[PDB]
Amino acid sequence: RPCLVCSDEASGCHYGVLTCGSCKVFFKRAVEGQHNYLCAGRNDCIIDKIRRKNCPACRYRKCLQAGMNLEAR
Amino acid sequence: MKPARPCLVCSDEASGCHYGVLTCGSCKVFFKRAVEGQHNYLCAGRNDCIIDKIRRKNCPACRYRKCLQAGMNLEAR
DNA sequence: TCAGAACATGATGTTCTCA
DNA sequence: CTGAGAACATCATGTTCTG
Ligand SMILES: [Zn+2]
Ligand SMILES: [Zn+2]
Ligand SMILES: [Zn+2]
Ligand SMILES: [Zn+2]
Repeated sequence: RPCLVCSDEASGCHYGVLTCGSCKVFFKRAVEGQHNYLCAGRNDCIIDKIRRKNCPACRYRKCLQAGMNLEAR
Repeated sequence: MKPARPCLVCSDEASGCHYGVLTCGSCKVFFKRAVEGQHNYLCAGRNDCIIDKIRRKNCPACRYRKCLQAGMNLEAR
């Protein structure tokens, strides 16, 4: 489906998996970024176009479960 | 030290009744901010999200419910 | 075809008015 | 010594523009 991460309209395979424009950046900034993403549920959040801004911990955990690589070095 | 009573909404050390109940400076502006502008938030979970000082940004759909449950209101005239 | 500058914003806290 | 509302100054995600 479009964005095997947020179900929004994907722009094309990004970092290895089909994603929207947003998802691209999120996963770039998440990875190269000092963070402490903490979920406020049970690590099972729904993630769509709208519901995505909500939980970063799960969304990133999604930009990890479904391939999405930065690739070594 | 520095524990001046937890926000009835989130948990952060609040500061004086705001819009009806003990809330932080954060929650104060949120509840004023959540009512005026168009919002219609969407909870990304099972409508029971923790709203402590950290995760309070995560789900404003629940924090609002928390405000509406702590009886927050603009009072009126 | 896809990267990431880069320009959009958006959302949020913490002051600092004031009465 | 209140308890509100600017308006700051801060982040966080989204869009277009660039190779
Ligand atoms: Zn996406
Ligand atoms: Zn989550
Ligand atoms: Zn609070
Ligand atoms: Zn929620």
